[PDB]
Parts: sequence; C-alpha cells; structure tokens
Amino acid sequence: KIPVALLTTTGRKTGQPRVNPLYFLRDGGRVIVAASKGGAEKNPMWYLNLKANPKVQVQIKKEVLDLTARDATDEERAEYWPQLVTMYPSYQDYQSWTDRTIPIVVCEP
Ligand SMILES: C[C@H](OP(=O)(O)OC[C@@H](O)[C@@H](O)[C@@H](O)Cn1c2nc(=O)[nH]c(=O)c-2cc2ccc(O)cc21)C(=O)N[C@@H](CCC(=O)N[C@@H](CCC(=O)O)C(=O)O)C(=O)O
Repeated sequence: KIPVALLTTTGRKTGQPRVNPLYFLRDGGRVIVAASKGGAEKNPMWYLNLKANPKVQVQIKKEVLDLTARDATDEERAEYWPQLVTMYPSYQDYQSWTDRTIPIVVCEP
C-alpha cells in the first residue's frame, strides 16, 4: 500500500538514535513528512528530537539519506499539505481533530 520511510533522530535527552516509520513525500532530493501522530494532543517525540538536533537520517527502501530537517515555511505548507492529504486523506482528519497545527517537516540535503 503506502511505503514508509525510516527516520532516525538523535534523542534530545539521551543522545541515543531513535528510529520511527513515517509516510513521506519526495520533492526532488527533499523528503517531506508530517508530525501528525494520529492527531495526538502533542507533537511526537521524534519531532522534538529534530528540532533540538536538525541532523537526521532517512531510509527509503535501500537508500540511506543524510539530511537536515526543519519546519516547512508558510509557502511550503501550502504546497505540500494538499499533496500529503491526496496521498493519505486521513491527515486532514487528524488536523481537524487536533488543536496544534500539525508540523510539516522538510528534510533536505
Ligand atoms: C512514543 C514515542 O514515539 P514518537 O517519537 O512520539 O512517535 C509517535 C509516532 O509518530 C510514531 O510512532 C510513528 O512511527 C507513527 N507513524 C506515523 N507518525 C507520524 O507522525 N506520521 C506518519 O506519517 C506516520 C506513519 C506511520 C506508518 C506506519 C506506522 O507503523 C507508524 C506511523 C516513542 O517512540 N517513545 C520513545 C521516545 C524516544 C525519544 O525520542 N526520546 C527522546 C526524548 C524525548 C523527550 O524530550 O521527551 C530521547 O531519547 O532523548 C521511548 O520512550 O522509548
């Protein structure tokens, strides 16, 4: 069905590597993911990690990408959110059901 990417972040507290599966969008070299966490009240821990340490590793099939993660700008949100929703309509439901704006993370080389 929908492929997952494996995102590795550095635990902001422990400094240990943390891996989590996510759905993703490609924009050339960029990988885009949404810190939706099924519409939880709070941002997922991996998001907190990458905001404390922007260096992340992303594995897609056999490709291992060393990228730098940051929040999408207003204009990037406008471009990527609708693509994310088209690919996985549940994203819009999560956003509908949660207070926080769901972060969109741009991972770039
Ligand atoms: C519960 C927590 O996970 P989390 O980082 O909040 O991630 C929540 C979810 O987003 C994560 O489980 C995703 O993989 C769920 N998930 C998706 N989550 C998404 O947000 N978006 C997706 O598109 C998505 C797709 C998906 C597909 C398949 C699947 O099985 C899961 C999918 C966790 O793993 N707990 C760790 C925390 C590890 C950690 O980062 N700790 C930090 C400190 C954190 C802190 O400061 O409190 C550290 O080591 O220092 C632990 O306690 O052992």
